[PDB]
Amino acid sequence: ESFLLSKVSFVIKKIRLEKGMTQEDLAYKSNLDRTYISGIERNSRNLTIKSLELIMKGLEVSDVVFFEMLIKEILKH
Amino acid sequence: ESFLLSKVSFVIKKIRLEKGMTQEDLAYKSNLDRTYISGIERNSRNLTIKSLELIMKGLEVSDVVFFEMLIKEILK
Amino acid sequence: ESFLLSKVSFVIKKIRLEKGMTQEDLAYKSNLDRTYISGIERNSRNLTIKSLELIMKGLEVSDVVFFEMLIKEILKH
Amino acid sequence: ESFLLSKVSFVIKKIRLEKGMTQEDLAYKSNLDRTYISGIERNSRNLTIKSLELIMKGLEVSDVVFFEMLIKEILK
DNA sequence: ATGTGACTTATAGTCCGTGTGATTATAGTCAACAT
DNA sequence: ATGTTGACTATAATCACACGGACTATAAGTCACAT
Ligand SMILES: [Mg+2]
Ligand SMILES: [Mg+2]
Repeated sequence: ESFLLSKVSFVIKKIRLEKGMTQEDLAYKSNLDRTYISGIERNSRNLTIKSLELIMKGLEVSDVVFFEMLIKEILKH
Repeated sequence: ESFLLSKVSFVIKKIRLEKGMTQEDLAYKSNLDRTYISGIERNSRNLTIKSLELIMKGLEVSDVVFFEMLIKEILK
Repeated sequence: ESFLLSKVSFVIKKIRLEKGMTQEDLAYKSNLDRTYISGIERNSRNLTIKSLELIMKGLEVSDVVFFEMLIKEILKH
Repeated sequence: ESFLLSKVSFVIKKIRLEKGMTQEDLAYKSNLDRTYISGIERNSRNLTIKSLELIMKGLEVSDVVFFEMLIKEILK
């Protein structure tokens, strides 16, 4: 569907595994539904900047380093 | 409101201006509503990635250039 | 399958709803997985007395009270 | 160990005796292993409901009578 | 008769994830009138 | 030109649940040898 979305959803998962988190921890720490974290990674889903922020806080990661990894993923072949 | 959401909006407005675009024209170029655009720039909207993407295409700016800028703006 | 199991299964759910609990709450307080609580109610799984005991403690109900409702459900038409 | 588990077992042993059965015979009647039964009666086993059901069949006691008894036993 | 121990094998119970209908909050989109 | 106020309607986001596969702990079932 959307170019950027699958990149965002890819990076959320990448970080989540890097930090040895599971989906449902992240769902807690991000103060969003269990199934939403799944749905974001699983398919992609069209999240909101506010929701993205919540997830970033949950990944225990800064806006900045998130976007830095976002850029790197976009740039790949 | 949100810090990120504010910086996003600021960035959208910044790029629109360094390109000498009007809102009217930013909305024409991305096929969204001008009041919608207005709203974002006065930070009254919490856009989705999809919408953000349409706005980048309307600004004629790559995702990467946008985020490069968004990062810099984020750091005061 | 087993006669007693689906009865035990039924009564666990009945109580759980009577107390306005959700599976999530229950598996919570029973310190079992929410998958297992679902599994039990769903497909009448074959639990252990120890696990049943945990569920009773989770339902905030006593041995006695449970077995009294168990007897009732068995007796029904 | 568990409180319930001990009284299940106690009950199983109680009924086997009130009937005049040996373990050997409770095992035969319920098509289970004798050491299996001995284990339960010394309370070294944590039955599943299914197993309990087989032991009730062997004792020839309905679920209801078993639980009526277990309750009474439970209340000291 | 019953009670051990110790040793496989079935399965109970765990852990992480997928996929889904139904409801609620809210973004997406477009009016009217402002300046 | 841009701002703001309501609106309607799509959909983001929530909530309670089912379902699967893979792995770990342990109950199920059977030996040998006590007594
Ligand atoms: Mg719009
Ligand atoms: Mg056995």
